[PDB]
Amino acid sequence: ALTNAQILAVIDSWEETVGQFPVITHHVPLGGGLQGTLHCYEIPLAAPYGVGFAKNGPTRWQYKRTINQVVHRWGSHTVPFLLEPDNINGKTCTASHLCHNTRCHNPLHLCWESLDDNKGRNWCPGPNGGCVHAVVCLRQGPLYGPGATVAGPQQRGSHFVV
Amino acid sequence: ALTNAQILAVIDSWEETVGQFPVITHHVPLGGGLQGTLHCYEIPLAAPYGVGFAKNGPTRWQYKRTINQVVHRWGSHTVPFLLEPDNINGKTCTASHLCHNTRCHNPLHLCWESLDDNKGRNWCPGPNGGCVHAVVCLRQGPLYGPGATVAGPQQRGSHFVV
DNA sequence: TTGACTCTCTTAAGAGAGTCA
DNA sequence: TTGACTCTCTTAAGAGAGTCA
Ligand SMILES: [Mg+2]
Ligand SMILES: [Mg+2]
Ligand SMILES: [Zn+2]
Ligand SMILES: [Zn+2]
Ligand SMILES: [Zn+2]
Ligand SMILES: [Zn+2]
Repeated sequence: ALTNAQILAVIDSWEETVGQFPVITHHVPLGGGLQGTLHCYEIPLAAPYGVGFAKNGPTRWQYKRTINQVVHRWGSHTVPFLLEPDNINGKTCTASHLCHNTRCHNPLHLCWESLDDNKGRNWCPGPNGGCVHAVVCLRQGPLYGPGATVAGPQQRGSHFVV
Repeated sequence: ALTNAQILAVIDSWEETVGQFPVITHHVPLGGGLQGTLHCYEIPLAAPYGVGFAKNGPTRWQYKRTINQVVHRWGSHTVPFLLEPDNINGKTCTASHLCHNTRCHNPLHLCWESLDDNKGRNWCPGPNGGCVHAVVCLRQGPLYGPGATVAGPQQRGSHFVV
């Protein structure tokens, strides 16, 4: 809600509830042929999810609290960042999973960045493979690799140069 | 159905027409602090665009030919790949700009790959910076770099471990 | 047959808000 | 007040199809 105290109270209540989610150990590529372990705090697959939580999409949830007798609601991963600017260079800030695990609500696996920065982590070589993200990746992106391109650049005649 | 010969004729007329688009010289990062040059064949900003071409969106065009009284139409960047498979690993193939210049129709700047592979090139370090794409990038992706993350992983209490 | 417009759709990383009990 | 559902939206890489003369 409006006051800093009320916002801290929201974050604290969210942390307490999420802190009781099941802790799931995930072994992940780090890049450079190395592997690490992440501890994700995973929201349940079906109701009940936890106090204040409700599912608005297949992998979308919202956190809800009643403050000043009114309902205040946020995207479930946005709550750690309620005291942060909501935009950067005119682009909306988004909650961004460093563990690439949407059910995870561990705030140590979340950052707050443009949707472009968010997406780009999917292809990052990872913290041991050359990640240059200023807020460092926790793992190699799930889509990192050579790709599966069907056809490369080509011409039939002689009209073009690279 | 169009025969192989008719499809080749479509590709050839498309190449003829695109080859008359203005050729614009761009200096681009290759990764590793090196600079290179790309020569883009850029569709005009406004009508007329060239024989067979029409704009269906701000940065979307289509190519149209009428063959034996039947109107055929294709996405304007898909024509080089009409003799290729249209899907791979269960995913639709998409025209993918290696030059990241949507107006460019240079087929030496295009490849044919999944939308995920396509998107991921935006963050690639480039052919001189560590590109691992099997069909190699022509330049460092425009979004490569440290990013502009507003807030990193953080907790107010002690409920979580990474 | 052709040009120049019009409209909506897909994907996978993210969102806001309403209807009931 | 709290829970459990419903709906559509945003973005930036890509698409398909209709109307009229
Ligand atoms: Mg993400
Ligand atoms: Mg692209
Ligand atoms: Zn996690
Ligand atoms: Zn990274
Ligand atoms: Zn180009
Ligand atoms: Zn690459």
